Amino acid sequence: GNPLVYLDVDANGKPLGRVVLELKADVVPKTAENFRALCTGEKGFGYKGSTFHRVIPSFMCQAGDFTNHNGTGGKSIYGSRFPDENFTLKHVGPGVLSMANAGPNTNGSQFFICTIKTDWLDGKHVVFGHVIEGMDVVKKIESFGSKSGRTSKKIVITDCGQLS
Ligand SMILES: CSCC[C@H](NC(=O)NCc1ccc(N)cc1)C(=O)N1CCC[C@@H]1c1ccccc1SC
Repeated sequence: GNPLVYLDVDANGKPLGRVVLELKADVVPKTAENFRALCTGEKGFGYKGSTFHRVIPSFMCQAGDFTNHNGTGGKSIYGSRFPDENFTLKHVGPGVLSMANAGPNTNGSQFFICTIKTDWLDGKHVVFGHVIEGMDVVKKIESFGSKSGRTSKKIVITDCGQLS
């Protein structure tokens, strides 16, 4: 079946809880595998210890820049960047998990969790999963964002891994 992975999140050192994500390996196997392996840290690098660096209320929460911590960095398990696999899944509503990018075919490790339907991103960002449990945690993260994307607390992925 499709992998289940988790992110445990703190804000200013206080635990917020766990977000559990289903990765749609049935539809986007290459994109799902990249995220799965970055969660386990099995290639020697990954998301553990990195931050949600850009959070915009009523839009999305963005994370995954584990090299530069500012939205310029990250890398995939395949190389620095990899192509857009497909655009089959859509940004249907809150809880969608999608790849951040710097234009066509520039996927690395940065990702976002939507807090609304972001249909204008369909065909531009590769959707590859959804939140199974922990939308309450995502809403807490959202509450620490701002229009500029700057967070009012330091939001850290303290642990992550694979459940099944
Ligand atoms: C129009 S701004 C460029 C798109 C933007 N990119 C980045 O935040 N960071 C650049 C980046 C660099 C390397 C990699 N691998 C991934 C992303 C991005 O992926 N996203 C995901 C949702 C939040 C943000 C975004 C998308 C569309 C419109 C606005 C925004 S944020 C104001």
